[PDB]
Amino acid sequence: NELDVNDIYDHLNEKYSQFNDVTFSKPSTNYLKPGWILDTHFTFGTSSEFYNKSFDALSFNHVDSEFNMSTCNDDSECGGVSTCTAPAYTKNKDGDAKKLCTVPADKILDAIYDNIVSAKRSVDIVTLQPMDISHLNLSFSSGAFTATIKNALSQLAKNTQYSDHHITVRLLQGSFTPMLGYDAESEEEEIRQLSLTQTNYLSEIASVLPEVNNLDITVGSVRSCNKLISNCGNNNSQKDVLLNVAWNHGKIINVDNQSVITGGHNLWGADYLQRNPVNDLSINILGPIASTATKYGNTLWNYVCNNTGTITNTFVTYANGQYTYDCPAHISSTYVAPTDAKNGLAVKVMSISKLNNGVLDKDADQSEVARVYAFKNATKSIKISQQALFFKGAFGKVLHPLKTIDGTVMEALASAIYKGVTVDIVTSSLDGGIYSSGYNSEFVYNYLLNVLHKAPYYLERNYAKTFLDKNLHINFISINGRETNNMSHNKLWIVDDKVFYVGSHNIYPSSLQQFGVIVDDKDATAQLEKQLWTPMWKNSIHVPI
Amino acid sequence: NELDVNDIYDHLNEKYSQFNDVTFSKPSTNYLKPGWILDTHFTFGTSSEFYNKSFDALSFNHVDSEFNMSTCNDDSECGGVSTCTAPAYTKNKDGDAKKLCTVPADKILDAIYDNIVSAKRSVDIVTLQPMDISHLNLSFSSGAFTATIKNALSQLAKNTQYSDHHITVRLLQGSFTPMLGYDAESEEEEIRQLSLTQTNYLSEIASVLPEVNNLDITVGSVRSCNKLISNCGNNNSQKDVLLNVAWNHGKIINVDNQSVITGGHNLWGADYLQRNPVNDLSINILGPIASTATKYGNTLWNYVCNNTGTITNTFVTYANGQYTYDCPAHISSTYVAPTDAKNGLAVKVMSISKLNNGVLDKDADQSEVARVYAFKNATKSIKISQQALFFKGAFGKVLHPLKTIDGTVMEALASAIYKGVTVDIVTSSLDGGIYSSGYNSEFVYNYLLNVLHKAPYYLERNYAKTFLDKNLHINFISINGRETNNMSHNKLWIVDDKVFYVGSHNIYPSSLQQFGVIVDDKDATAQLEKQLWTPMWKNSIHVPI
Amino acid sequence: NYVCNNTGTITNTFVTYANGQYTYDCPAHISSTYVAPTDAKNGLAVKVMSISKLNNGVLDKD
Ligand code: NA
Ligand code: NA
Ligand code: NA
Ligand code: NA
Ligand code: NA
Ligand code: NA
Ligand code: NA
Ligand code: NA
Ligand code: NA
Repeated sequence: NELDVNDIYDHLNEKYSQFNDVTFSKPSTNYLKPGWILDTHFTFGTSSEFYNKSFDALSFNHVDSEFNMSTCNDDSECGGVSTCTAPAYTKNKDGDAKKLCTVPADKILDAIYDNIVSAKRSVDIVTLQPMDISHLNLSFSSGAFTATIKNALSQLAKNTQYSDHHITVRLLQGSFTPMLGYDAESEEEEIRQLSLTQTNYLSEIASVLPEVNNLDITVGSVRSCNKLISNCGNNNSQKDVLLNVAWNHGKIINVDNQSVITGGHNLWGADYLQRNPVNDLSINILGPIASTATKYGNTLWNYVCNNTGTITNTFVTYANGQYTYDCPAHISSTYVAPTDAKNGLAVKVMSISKLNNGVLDKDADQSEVARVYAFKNATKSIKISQQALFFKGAFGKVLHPLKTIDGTVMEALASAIYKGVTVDIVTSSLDGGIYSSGYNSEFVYNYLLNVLHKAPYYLERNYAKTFLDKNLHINFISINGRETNNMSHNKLWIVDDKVFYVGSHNIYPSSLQQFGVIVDDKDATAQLEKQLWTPMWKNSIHVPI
Repeated sequence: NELDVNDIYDHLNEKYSQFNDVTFSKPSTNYLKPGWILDTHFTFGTSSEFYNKSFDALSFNHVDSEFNMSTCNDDSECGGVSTCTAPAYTKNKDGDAKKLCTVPADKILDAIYDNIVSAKRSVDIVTLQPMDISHLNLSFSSGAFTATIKNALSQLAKNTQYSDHHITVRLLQGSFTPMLGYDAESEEEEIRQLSLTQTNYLSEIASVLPEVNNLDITVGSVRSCNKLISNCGNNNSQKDVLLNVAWNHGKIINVDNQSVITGGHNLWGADYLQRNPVNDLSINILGPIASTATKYGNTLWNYVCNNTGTITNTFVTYANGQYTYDCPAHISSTYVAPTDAKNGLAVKVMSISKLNNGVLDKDADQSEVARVYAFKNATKSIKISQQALFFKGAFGKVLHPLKTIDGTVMEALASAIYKGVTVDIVTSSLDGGIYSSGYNSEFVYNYLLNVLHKAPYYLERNYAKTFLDKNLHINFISINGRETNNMSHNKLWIVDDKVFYVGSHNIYPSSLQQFGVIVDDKDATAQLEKQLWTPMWKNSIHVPI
Repeated sequence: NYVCNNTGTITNTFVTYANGQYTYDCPAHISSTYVAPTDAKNGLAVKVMSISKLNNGVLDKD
């Protein structure tokens, strides 16, 4: 007994059989090729000053405006940790690549471009709208991601120009509601603004495609709850104004119902691929798991195309030279193995999702249950990397990870610690600005103390401290064990160096929809720990208090 | 040459004459006796370890449950900075005081007790409902404040037992809405909960009064807006869900329309008078300025008693052995000088208030305007001590100090910095938990940088930095220049070492009603700087940019 | 003006394209002050007035 994903699946099926193949899936065999780990961050062990020199232009060069990297003739003109490179994703519609000073984090761009240009049937993108800090209401992507996507689609149009059939391209973003600059009473104006920015995004794509092409491209926005004054559709015990809105938070790039990129990354260039990068993780996986991703998309897209009534969302499509309202509610989820699909490491994988709070029935939150069960059944260790574990409610109330039929994450971690299981946690830093941890390490320690004081344990405070001091270690991310304002956006956990989650579902609470996958494989986990967990942990900071 | 409060009054009267004697008042002569500065905080220049020893009890003593201090036989049994003392505010209804290890912060208790037991007509208490951290739903006061109030009222009842007339005692709290444990759709249940806690508080007071006495005691709660989805009644340019609720935030203890305690202190014992105190300031003043506070009280109580329209507030009275709904809507505001009123330092003072967002007309926010004018017309220096200068909106949007007809606080400070005025700022620490500054120093620096980039300055970024580097110094509060998690709740500013504000109005934005006073006097300002500003500044921590 | 300060209600809708971008900049006002073009006085000079009906939901019912 060292936790198996089949146990998670069986538990969900016993308790939530009506959501089988809606918010979770039977484990399936999938394949991880070299580079499947899309971990982006500053280079652990160096300094921010040095890493950030990777974006300084030298020797009669400039900073390219599309990709926000220095131009380039050879490695000697590139500073920091960067090198001169001519990536395919810089190839514009006329076929010309650029020489840029690239860094390891750009691997994510490489992964996206390569996957999209290979499409023969469908490109399915789900994400979170870029935050409106000040700028102009951007959609779907920002910075280098945008150019990358455009360039990919351009290439795709050429690769498919003789295709028997058209390629369906779906871009869908969850949108904050009420939107920046509008009270919740102004739904109509909100829709108009969303429509405008989506139209501009689509028109920009269109202007880099051949006049005649086989790409049917749709852009859409999805929000499922704007009530604020009442429940969105969940079984929470906690109540807060900030839990009474909801929209998609899942992050998927799904090509041909075969290749999936999923994890914590939004497609926000400045946050990941420029100075002072935020630490984040996605993965690139091939196999039947893509079916689940597609179902997830289809759920959302079905909701966008047909919901009537309550909230009203918006979308538009460009195909055969025309803007239309042909809504792509459904891409087929039936898996067809591509040739040489079994290349790479075979691993067992299931999906888990959160699709309640206004899309599906209020019981449809199987992600929380899955992770609580995982932690409750850890036998050796739980490694967690997150942005935050708690979330500040509207009037300062601390909101904790949500209640499930099996309890909360914090109750499960308390159980683990009481049993002697090691719990290592990495949060973002407190001085993380937009990506703050929200609460310091002492707060989490004391919260778990209080859990052990109540409940079935009834432990006296100092005796409980013994368990915590032995088995709980809370650190926050740092590039080098010195800097105290670095940032992380991870949604990662690993049980027994064997089973791990990658997806969008923070441990801190919200009502947003989520998608993620659970991998069960010792070899894959060992790779992930060698590449990300161990360097990050080694360089993290611990506040003793 | 320097700033004169009369110029502030003249500006408000020219632009908002219809709110004269409503939200502001003509400067009047008032009196500050020794002890007028009720600044409570740990002992600057020491350490939290040392200060917190003030609440250690020896084995043969204990920690009194009413006042959360150690019992006591002589000074040698008291640790830290405490001494053995038998304050009058420990005197219970039977006339028995306790020996406790008291600290300098307890001065605020002394001021409340002493002021209340001297009443001959009225006791008028306005405050903010205790935060609900634990689903306890306390009212009006917590910790040693509760006992103090009770004991004061007990003593008051004896001091007035042969009075020709009854004494009006009003206790009014602004209540968070929606309340903890309730979505906003549940107004009725919320009112019931408020009524329950107010009834228990009043019954507790009654149980320590004589069976027959001349006190008419009313407890009440006030909220002026619970919409969430639309404007509460202001002229803001910013829009945010968290600005669309409102309740009283003003803090007043007004005895006989003569003696006023006002400032930033909520009546929350554990936050000020125990270990790890929050730094805060109130003042004890006597004179016609009390009129203005009484008026402020009246405006709220009227609103509660004559339930205008939609929102329903709640209150209850205990008098002549009976609970009733006799609503004390009006205490007379005409000032009558007590005998020996001219004792102490004579100073010019005016009131300023914020009574919009559902109580009075939406234009009735003269506090913001007055402070903007003061900063814009500073000639030498501006000293600011705040908890925070910015506030995080519902979905992460930064909310800045609100717009007035004369612009914002940030625009005024940018103007002062551009002209060469010195601007010293102390905030709470970032790691201050519930009393966090919310944003780091660099964020403030950069916000003001962007203000200087815009019209009318149009300063290039690097050159604008030189203005900030020369004239702006932002620190955060620390007991000793070493600890980084200390906390401040100040709402203080001082212009030209002459004019200073004491009251409830944070610089960071909200829609809550506020009351405060502006004192114009070099002698008083110098006493305040010696006692509070200079020690705090010398021990504050500067994070270089 | 009516379209710009009552957009959304009924069936009133608009969009602008400018500088390669779609926006909701609403051209509620072109200047009505007349400037004679050069050689404007070419042709037959005639006396003309305008008359309009801006009733029925746009301006006052009169
Ligand atoms: Na990154
Ligand atoms: Na990073
Ligand atoms: Na570069
Ligand atoms: Na999609
Ligand atoms: Na993909
Ligand atoms: Na949660
Ligand atoms: Na106390
Ligand atoms: Na005390
Ligand atoms: Na302060």
